[PDB]
Amino acid sequence: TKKVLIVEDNELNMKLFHDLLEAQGYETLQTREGLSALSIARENKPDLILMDIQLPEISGLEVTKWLKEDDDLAHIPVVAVTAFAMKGDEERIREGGCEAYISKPISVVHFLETIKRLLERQP
Repeated sequence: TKKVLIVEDNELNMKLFHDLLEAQGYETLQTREGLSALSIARENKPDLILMDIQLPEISGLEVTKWLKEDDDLAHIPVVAVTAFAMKGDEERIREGGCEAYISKPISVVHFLETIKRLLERQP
């Protein structure tokens, strides 16, 4: 089954993301920290990574940079979850290597539409 790795420190947000993805038939891999996310990405090879940019210990953008600088993980689409989504933030996130972004408060339909598009489109 296709798997989504969720990197989120907030319990409530992690639960919302898990429930929404599970409902679409996807399996999930979960972690609260950036470094751990890299470990899971290499070992479990997720099909998509949902990364909260505002983690307590590190910027999600720095974790994304590590992901894109590793040719074993670079192909995995990264969807950013952020509290700041002004035009300027949108551009910084794109430059950072994120394939898409979800702003807070989360629009569930946009979230699902985005993840389904990236997970199911044929290469």
